[PDB]
Amino acid sequence: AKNQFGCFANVDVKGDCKRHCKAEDKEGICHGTKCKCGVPISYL
Repeated sequence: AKNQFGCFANVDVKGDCKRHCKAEDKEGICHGTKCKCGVPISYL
């Protein structure tokens, strides 16, 4: 998913963005009709 990352109206309604951001080893978070990656999931 890359046109809206499954996100709409700031919510995971139509799908998740976590599959796009997990490939960056990051959290995924729905901002509007798009997504932003949050922090990296990995920590020591």
